[PDB]
Amino acid sequence: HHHHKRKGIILAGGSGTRLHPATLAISKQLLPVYDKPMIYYPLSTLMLAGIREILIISTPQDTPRFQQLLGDGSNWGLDLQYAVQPSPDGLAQAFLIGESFIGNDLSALVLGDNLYYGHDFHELLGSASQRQTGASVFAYHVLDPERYGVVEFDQGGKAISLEEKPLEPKSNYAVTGLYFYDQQVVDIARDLKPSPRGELEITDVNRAYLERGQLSVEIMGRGYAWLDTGTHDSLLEAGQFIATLENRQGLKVACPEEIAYRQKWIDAAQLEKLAAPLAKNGYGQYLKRLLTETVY
Amino acid sequence: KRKGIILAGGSGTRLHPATLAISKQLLPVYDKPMIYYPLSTLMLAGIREILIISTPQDTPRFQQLLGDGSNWGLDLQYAVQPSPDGLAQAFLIGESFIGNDLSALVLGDNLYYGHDFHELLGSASQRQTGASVFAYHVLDPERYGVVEFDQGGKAISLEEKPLEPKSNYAVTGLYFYDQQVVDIARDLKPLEITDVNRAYLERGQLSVEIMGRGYAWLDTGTHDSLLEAGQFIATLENRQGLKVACPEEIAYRQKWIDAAQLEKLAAPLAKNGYGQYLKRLLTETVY
Amino acid sequence: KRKGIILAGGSGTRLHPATLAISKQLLPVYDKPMIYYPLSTLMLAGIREILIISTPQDTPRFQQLLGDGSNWGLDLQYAVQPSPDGLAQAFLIGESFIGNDLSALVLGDNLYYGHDFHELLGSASQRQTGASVFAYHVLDPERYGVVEFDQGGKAISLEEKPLEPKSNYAVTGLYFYDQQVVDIARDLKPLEITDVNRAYLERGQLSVEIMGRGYAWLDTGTHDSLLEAGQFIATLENRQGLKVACPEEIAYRQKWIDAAQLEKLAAPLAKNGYGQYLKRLLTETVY
Amino acid sequence: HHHHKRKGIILAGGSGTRLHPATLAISKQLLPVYDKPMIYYPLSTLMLAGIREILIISTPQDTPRFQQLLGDGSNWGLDLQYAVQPSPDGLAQAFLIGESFIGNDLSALVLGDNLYYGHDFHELLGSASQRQTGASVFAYHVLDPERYGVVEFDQGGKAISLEEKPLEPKSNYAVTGLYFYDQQVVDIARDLKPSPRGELEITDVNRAYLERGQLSVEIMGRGYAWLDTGTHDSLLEAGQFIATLENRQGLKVACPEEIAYRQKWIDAAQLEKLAAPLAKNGYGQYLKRLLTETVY
Ligand SMILES: CN(c1c(N)n(Cc2cccc(F)c2)c(=O)[nH]c1=O)S(=O)(=O)c1ccccc1
Ligand SMILES: CN(c1c(N)n(Cc2cccc(F)c2)c(=O)[nH]c1=O)S(=O)(=O)c1ccccc1
Ligand SMILES: CN(c1c(N)n(Cc2cccc(F)c2)c(=O)[nH]c1=O)S(=O)(=O)c1ccccc1
Ligand SMILES: CN(c1c(N)n(Cc2cccc(F)c2)c(=O)[nH]c1=O)S(=O)(=O)c1ccccc1
Ligand SMILES: [Cl-]
Ligand SMILES: [Cl-]
Ligand SMILES: [Cl-]
Ligand SMILES: [Cl-]
Repeated sequence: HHHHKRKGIILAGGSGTRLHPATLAISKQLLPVYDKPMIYYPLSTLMLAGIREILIISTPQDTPRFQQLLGDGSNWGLDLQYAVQPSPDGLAQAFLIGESFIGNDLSALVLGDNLYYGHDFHELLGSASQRQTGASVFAYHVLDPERYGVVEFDQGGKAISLEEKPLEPKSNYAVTGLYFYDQQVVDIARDLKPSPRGELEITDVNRAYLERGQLSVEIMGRGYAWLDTGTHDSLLEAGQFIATLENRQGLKVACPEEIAYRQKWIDAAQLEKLAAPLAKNGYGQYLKRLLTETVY
Repeated sequence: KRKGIILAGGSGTRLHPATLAISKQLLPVYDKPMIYYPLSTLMLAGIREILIISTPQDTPRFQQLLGDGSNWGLDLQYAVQPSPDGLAQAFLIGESFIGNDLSALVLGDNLYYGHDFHELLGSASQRQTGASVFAYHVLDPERYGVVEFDQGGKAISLEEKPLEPKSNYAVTGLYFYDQQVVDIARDLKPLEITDVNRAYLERGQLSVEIMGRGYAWLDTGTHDSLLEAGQFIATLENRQGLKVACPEEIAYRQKWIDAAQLEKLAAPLAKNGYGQYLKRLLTETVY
Repeated sequence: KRKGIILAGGSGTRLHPATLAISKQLLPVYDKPMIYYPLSTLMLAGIREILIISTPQDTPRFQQLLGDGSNWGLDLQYAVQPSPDGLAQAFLIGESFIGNDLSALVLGDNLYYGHDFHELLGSASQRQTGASVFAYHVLDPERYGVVEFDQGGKAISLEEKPLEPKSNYAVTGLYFYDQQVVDIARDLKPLEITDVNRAYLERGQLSVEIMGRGYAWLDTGTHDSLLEAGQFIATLENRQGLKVACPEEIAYRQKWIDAAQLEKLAAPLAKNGYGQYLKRLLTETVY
Repeated sequence: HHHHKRKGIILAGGSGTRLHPATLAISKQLLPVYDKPMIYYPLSTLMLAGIREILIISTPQDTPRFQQLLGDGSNWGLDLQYAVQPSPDGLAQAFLIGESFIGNDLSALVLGDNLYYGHDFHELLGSASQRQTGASVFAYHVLDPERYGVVEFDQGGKAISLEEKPLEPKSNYAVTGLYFYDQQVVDIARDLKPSPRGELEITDVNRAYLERGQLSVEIMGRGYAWLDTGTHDSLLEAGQFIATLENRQGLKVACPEEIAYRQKWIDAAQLEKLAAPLAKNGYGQYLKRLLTETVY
């Protein structure tokens, strides 16, 4: 081989019956958060990390639905591919399903229902996606660490343990649903055994990187918003939250077309074409306004 | 007897991109799909035979969600509206479904809440001739059909989206009609529901009941208003430990389905709050 | 005749630091002070003579806000509760104010909304003997006085904050009493409102009306619930272009103040939406 | 004189009748935003800028009320003083009223009803308060620039004009209610004439710095939240917004006691005393928890 890059996975899996009957009609990661489908937020997050090649993993039923919404990604300067998860057998299963898509590249996994907002978010992802060996994750102070993977730090701020959904959390630092990996992850994933719960656990993957001294745990500070989209009540909170930012600023959070245009993955002419069929609503108007406004 | 029509029509691109993935009247308002609210309204009016009209794209969706209704003691049929050519078009599309019966039309994105709502609908469905509509005081009557009243409280004019509204009373998206409505609908020229209602008013056959300020009438037309409606329902539901517009519950309380059938519908939802709630309805007395 | 008591008692430190700067029942729920809601409730029950009971710190505040009531056609008096020693203490403090009349007690942080609320209070104020209270279905009956009903819907027990509630029916913070309540209150031992109500129940003189699910009963006890109540009122108000619990409007519609007096009250508020609204009430018919 | 600092002003003025009747009972900047009084947010902002000597300007009626809430500031390691504004004759009046308090020091003015949130907010204020000459302001993209002082930028991103409440804004960049000044501001303030509106305008002050080439205009990016507290509807939005962050994180935004403790203006023993009278509620519990939890 002669030499002369990082791929993305969004896991937009089966949310069971927990949100029924809202989710009988459609899958969770197609429900909107305010003005746009849920999937637009993690997708925008990957794009902001600089990732253009992305694998959307969803149920067999829902795959066609995501495909229709997003296509191959070519209109936004992306290359989207699709795969199915027959059964919700754990988040780490994404690496077995995604094996051939990853190939010998670096990867990044994002949960389909994870929403992030804040200043210099681009720069915080930059430093994770720039480290070419090991794994990088983010830890975020929360009220209810029991629901997540919890990181324990020593007095020097070094990460020393990881626990999935501990009943007695060692700290309030939760592992967020955004993960960066080197080429070792597929092989670490293949050697995992199901948990007592029947799942291939992402925390087991991260524990394996930690055990080799190859796990970077960056803090995502309190000045960032990491929102919960797990309940009816939290989905509603996230909507309110985005609407308040958007109506205050006259700017959008996680508008993929805008992110593609600012990254130079699409040009002015292409952005204008995408604005055309949306011209009679606020979203298309906003795309048009981006052609002529300078936004710092 | 009285049949129902839910018009769950084409919202265009106005709510894109939320609506690229799915039609509007399938978006949830808090914990359930939008369509559940007007459907519940019809059920509360005592109507079991109901026509769901939607776009060609969305009609199969609503079918796939709701089926023939038989699990909730209903009889649901489906029809398509090729182009959003006005709300009155429901009566042409719905012609053969209505047959020679009385009808009721409800808008697919109209949400109602309040005390004795069952009784308020009762009096409208009970009037066997003419048409019945409801007027509700709003901030922005320009968006709606506006009713003008004389000093005696008699309705004397109707205007669709007037630039200078004569009053702040808006016509809500719930309409009751006799057997004349199909023929009135056929004779309309370019297709407004306000024209239909104006024809009933011109013959002295339009009842305009006030829906008082103690009732909530919410519009799910915008991203902002959809979010308002969610907050509103969630606050009521979490306060009461009771649901608003749960079709299964309405069917059970109307005796259109029995305890055994309710239990079967609770089964596949058992692992979430909605199924638990259906189960709890078998054993709790709720006044 | 029936007198009113608003208990606007000491919230302790539980809402600090919001409440360091001012008492709770002066915090606004959306556009108006909290106290306006229970006050409006009493006015809607037809009660004009009202005792406001609060802490020593906060009583002068409520006085300075509301005065003697004469601008709204009311007669407001004030009294203090030195220590938050239970809601039933209102009747000892309020003894000489009540005199030999019938009474009504409302909690200072209780918010009610819905259709025909005037009529529901009417039937309670109209019963001249015994006591009347309202039961409302809630998610968390542990926080309240809980009513247990038999299979015939008769009330058979009352429990204050039981760990194992017998039903989900909570007693709301609105109470109507005959002339027996002062003497029942004096004979209580360490001072619960549920004990007072239990004494009426034990003599077969407690009416427990259901406040149905079509009514909203909101609690303003927490930061979270205060915020919920704000959202809820704002959504109704911005939808309707009408206010909930505007005392001036209630006084005007009850004929306790006239058009001229309403106009004077609109004057100093003219440059904001609230004064504009009072002005608009002089000329708009609202059903 | 022998040599061997920056003072703050919070303008918490008369909001007229615009929010009546909510504001009949009490002044605006004492209304809570969620769990805490409004004044706590701009105060926390000054503290985060490193400012300990602060002048609270309010109406004659409301002064005693702020005083009771906040005292002399000594419990939080601050030195708070108070002054009255007899009539709401414009924001720039703060420098005439504050003349003797400012003396020959550098200053910072913050509006009493301005709420800010985001990542590295400390660092963004640091670079403004660190510049010892000229003035520094912040520009923030909004939907409704008409309501504010608007900044116009040239193609190189240089600020070239300032307009107060223009009916036809030149950009969507609004000047936020946070201002840093050198020793020239009192004298610039003294030479101002009332506007057509009867007000001593802050924008006139800022225009004078601009005209001498001494106005730094830093962008406050979209990843920051700058919230509106001007209406009943916006006050409610700000509450929802703070509550969603706080309940998600189990951390507080603009808790002055926490900011004083992290700045080392008060010690562990002092923080424990302040937690005592609040022990039976969530706020005091949170102060206590800060003594033992490491928070990054
Ligand atoms: C507010 N954020 C954001 C931005 N910061 N930006 C500016 C941007 C765009 C492309 C590349 C950049 F480096 C910065 C956007 O164009 N859209 C955004 O939503 S964000 O970084 O917090 C964010 C990005 C993606 C998904 C969620 C939040
Ligand atoms: C809160 N409401 C309500 C009720 N009052 N009821 C009880 C009910 C059911 C059938 C007949 C009745 F009279 C009362 C419900 O079972 N579900 C409800 O959502 S409502 O009448 O205002 C309503 C009905 C239909 C759709 C939305 C709200
Ligand atoms: C929406 N409601 C309401 C009204 N229905 N009315 C109209 C009114 C006034 C006096 C007597 C009436 F029957 C009706 C009001 O004038 N103000 C109101 O807030 S309410 O009856 O549910 C209510 C009354 C008192 C306090 C809060 C809500
Ligand atoms: C979330 N923010 C914040 C923080 N970032 N911090 C951490 C902190 C405290 C003191 C000094 C620091 F450099 C950082 C806090 O202790 N409390 C806070 O509210 S903030 O910077 O966006 C903020 C600070 C003051 C007022 C409003 C927001
Ligand atoms: Cl931060
Ligand atoms: Cl009503
Ligand atoms: Cl009811
Ligand atoms: Cl930013």
